[PDB]
Amino acid sequence: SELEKAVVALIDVFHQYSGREGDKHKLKKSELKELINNELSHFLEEIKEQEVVDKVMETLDSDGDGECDFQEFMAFVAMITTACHEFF
Amino acid sequence: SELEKAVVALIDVFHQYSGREGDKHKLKKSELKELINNELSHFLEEIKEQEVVDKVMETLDSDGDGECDFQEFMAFVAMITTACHEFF
Ligand SMILES: [Ca+2]
Ligand SMILES: [Ca+2]
Ligand SMILES: [Ca+2]
Ligand SMILES: [Ca+2]
Repeated sequence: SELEKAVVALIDVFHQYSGREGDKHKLKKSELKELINNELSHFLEEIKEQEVVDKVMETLDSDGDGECDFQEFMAFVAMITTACHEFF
Repeated sequence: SELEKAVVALIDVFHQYSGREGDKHKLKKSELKELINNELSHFLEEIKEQEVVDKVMETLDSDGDGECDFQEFMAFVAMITTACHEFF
């Protein structure tokens, strides 16, 4: 279904970015930045300042290890989806 | 992008089921049941017993109003996505 296909797109997109550097199952700041700029260009403003990257990661990083793991990424998708929902 | 398209599929699918009866922005038990059986047939077992529907709703209904609103639905998608992630 469309729902099942959206679930796999979430996993696919996370894995495309998390495996580029260092830990293959987590997003460090540079991976998280490219995911936003390449895949969220219609919803979010392009990130160019280091301070914005730093702030986004602080916001998402719940277990405070400095990286975004798959749960924290899902919390981010929820925030974006919810915001979109509410706009419309 | 594939990510942006998965975000809109989440909103689209929720709205297809939440607007069938009563409150148009929430899922009551009968809407939640048909969403599962029609759209999650590859990941979840078909729901046939009332007790299973009741249990799923209790689990998802955080604000305890007996219905699944768009936030609680997003918490459900996270649980399914996460489970899929972990299986593989
Ligand atoms: Ca990584
Ligand atoms: Ca973390
Ligand atoms: Ca409804
Ligand atoms: Ca509720």
